[PDB]
Amino acid sequence: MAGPLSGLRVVELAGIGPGPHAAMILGDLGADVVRIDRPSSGISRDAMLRNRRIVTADLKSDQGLELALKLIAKADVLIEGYRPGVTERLGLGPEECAKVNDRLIYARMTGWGQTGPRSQQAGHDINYISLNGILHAIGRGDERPVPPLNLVGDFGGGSMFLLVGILAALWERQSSGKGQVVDAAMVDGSSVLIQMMWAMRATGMWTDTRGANMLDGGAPYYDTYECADGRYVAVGAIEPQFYAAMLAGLGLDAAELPPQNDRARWPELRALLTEAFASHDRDHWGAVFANSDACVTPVLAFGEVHNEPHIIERNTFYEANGGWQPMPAPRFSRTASSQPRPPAATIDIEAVLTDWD
Amino acid sequence: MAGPLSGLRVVELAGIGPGPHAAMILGDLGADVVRIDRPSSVDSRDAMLRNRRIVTADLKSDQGLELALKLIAKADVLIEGYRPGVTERLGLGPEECAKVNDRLIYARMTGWGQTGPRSQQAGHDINYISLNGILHAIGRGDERPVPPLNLVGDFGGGSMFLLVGILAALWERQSSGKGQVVDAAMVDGSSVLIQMMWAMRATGMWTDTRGANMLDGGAPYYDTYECADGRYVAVGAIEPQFYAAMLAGLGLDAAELPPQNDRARWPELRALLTEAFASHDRDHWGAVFANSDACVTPVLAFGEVHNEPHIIERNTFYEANGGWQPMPAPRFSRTASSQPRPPAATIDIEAVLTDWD
Ligand SMILES: CCCCCCCCCC(=O)SCCNC(=O)CCNC(=O)[C@H](O)C(C)(C)COP(=O)(O)OP(=O)(O)OC[C@H]1O[C@@H](n2cnc3c(N)ncnc32)[C@H](O)[C@@H]1OP(=O)(O)O
Ligand SMILES: CCCCCCCCCC(=O)SCCNC(=O)CCNC(=O)[C@H](O)C(C)(C)COP(=O)(O)OP(=O)(O)OC[C@H]1O[C@@H](n2cnc3c(N)ncnc32)[C@H](O)[C@@H]1OP(=O)(O)O
Repeated sequence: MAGPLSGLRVVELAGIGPGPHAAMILGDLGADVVRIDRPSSGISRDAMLRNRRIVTADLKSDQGLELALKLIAKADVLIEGYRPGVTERLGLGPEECAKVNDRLIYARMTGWGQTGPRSQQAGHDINYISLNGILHAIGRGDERPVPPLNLVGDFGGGSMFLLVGILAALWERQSSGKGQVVDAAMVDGSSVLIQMMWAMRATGMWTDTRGANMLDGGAPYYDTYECADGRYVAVGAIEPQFYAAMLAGLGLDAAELPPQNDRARWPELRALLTEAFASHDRDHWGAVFANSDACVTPVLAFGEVHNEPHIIERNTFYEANGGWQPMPAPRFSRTASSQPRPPAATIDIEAVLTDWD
Repeated sequence: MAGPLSGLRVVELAGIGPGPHAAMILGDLGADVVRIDRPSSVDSRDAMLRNRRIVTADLKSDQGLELALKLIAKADVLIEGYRPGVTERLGLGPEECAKVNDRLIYARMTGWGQTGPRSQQAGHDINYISLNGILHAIGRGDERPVPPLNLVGDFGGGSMFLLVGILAALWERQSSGKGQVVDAAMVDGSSVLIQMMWAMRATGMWTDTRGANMLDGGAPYYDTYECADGRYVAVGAIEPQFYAAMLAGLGLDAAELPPQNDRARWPELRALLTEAFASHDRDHWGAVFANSDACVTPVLAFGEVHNEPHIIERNTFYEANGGWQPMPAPRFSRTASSQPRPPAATIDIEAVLTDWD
């Protein structure tokens, strides 16, 4: 198994959203990932289950439980993404696991956390980010907030903090001999993910008004613009020098414009930039600003990404199954990840135990 | 120093965006983090620079270069986020560091990658997520894409993958006795962050049309709703049992609505939910649905977060310098993080070498 995490052993209790994602990235980086699902559920067609061995096991039977504790005893990391109390009642809780393996990294992935008034409340991404200020800050000012898919609570503020916790605990274990419990709550991870805004708010550089900020779409130089063909470019020319280069490429004389950061005149600046970008198509601007520091890029739909030179040449994607999927990230000079293995048809939990003795 | 990364030594070549966020988190979890800025910037209110020692050094000079190469010699990790070729030309490239410390994790944080046609273009978050299909997918169907702040490219798809690569490489160094180069590019990280959508596209369960999918605001049961007071709730009632609980709380009989997943009749369903949510204020809905699985939560503004019971009790935030800031994530049972230390005055680079033996 290729990658920096070769020989890491991971048991994943099947859930949804962050847990599977974290487990995927471990697999991607060459960890040995065994996913316990329930027998009620051919080859699974969710490519988020790549780089896994899938076993079934009724964890409510005494046999399925025992079989599971046998895996966990042979493993470095356990991931679970159920409401609190769930693993405990299965007899798979942190304390039961410590009995069969005091070295285990016990990784708990929730939205709301392990305790507290909301800890038994069902939820999805959109809910975890509603409570901590994040969702309110996203979208245009004249409109209701828009969910940034499930990228911020589940993955960015969720799976990724679970991973940072699993791997920091493994480092700590190198010196202590011992495992421990990682409590990764989406409401917490996503708040750290957005620490920059909390910092900026303290220094009066961010307001709670939606659509009135440097990075939320309010700044005319950090937003998308519609082009003559109805497609879009993104402009991100925060630095004055990059901003100047953008104006020149648009054909606009800086002298006739309001200042870049005179916020009172932003509506006026935006009207001028809107008219300029609308006068040619997306691909024209892509060509004009190639090799430039103007921070102007075409906004590609998923279906066009495979045709973009910079994407093709770094192999950010590989072809699979129905189509393209992202190659592992990040990349390693010496112990390079390899292409993911497709979702690996159900194997028998005994076989795995033989393999791991 | 409290936390799982106690004893980890980190050298950070001062930059912007992901690199400082990654460095912040390492420090958050107990790492000993030393930040080399240029003296050209000598004065900090940026609470992203918490858990840090700051030092000055003209790396263009001979003395600067040598003092930096000494710190790097005595450290586990180097973080840099300059364009490719910068550290090489400065004499702090991977090869030069390898000659003074072959245990070093050499962590390279860019947007576009170390090579390829865009590898030298300036950019920010909005640029990196524009090329890989992400930005096009965010926002309402009848409007241009809206940036999800800088959450998806800088942090979730940037710093967080940097952290995972650093920590994965540290694990690997337990076997090999050798460091390596981590190449974290925001266009790759963010692509893995959205792997779900790439999977779902392959199986026909996600389209390239903005605002017409399950998780982008197109589903009436996964979206925000405006209330009587002009504030908002979030609805995330994906599973039919949670949807049913929401309907009951709204006072709508299932028998009068279209089916939850009859997409052709989503216009009607949205109209019905819209009218219902509009009939009371946010805080009313917050009360009705506390302790429910209805997946309905108030959309709070930053400024209101500190009064939410569940946030207070879990101490998701701490006070510092006229404003709240997030506590470290995730959480650790045995080697818990401590409250971050604020930015300090600059320290002498000699005194750091002295302290580090
Ligand atoms: C691909 C297209 C589909 C769309 C994807 C969905 C959207 C993306 C996800 C997000 O946006 S994050 C959303 C999920 N939130 C979390 O994961 C936070 C923590 N988890 C939860 O809050 C709950 O797991 C959740 C609300 C998601 C679902 O609640 P359930 O009540 O279905 O499950 P719960 O976690 O409470 O318990 C699972 C049950 O399965 C049982 N179980 C688990 N594995 C088993 C096994 N192998 N055999 C037998 N039983 C098993 C477990 O024993 C337990 O039984 P109990 O009835 O005794 O409590
Ligand atoms: C701080 C204000 C508020 C923050 C708002 C912005 C936050 C949002 C951030 C985002 O959305 S991600 C944006 C950043 N993108 C990246 O970080 C990807 C990789 N970095 C880059 O693409 C470039 O660094 C960047 C476009 C951000 C800036 O380009 P520059 O052309 O200013 O720097 P470049 O990387 O080429 O080189 C850095 C320079 O500093 C010099 N340098 C650095 N540390 C030095 C030192 N200590 N002493 C002397 N010289 C030093 C280095 O020599 C070199 O100068 P020279 O070309 O003149 O040699």
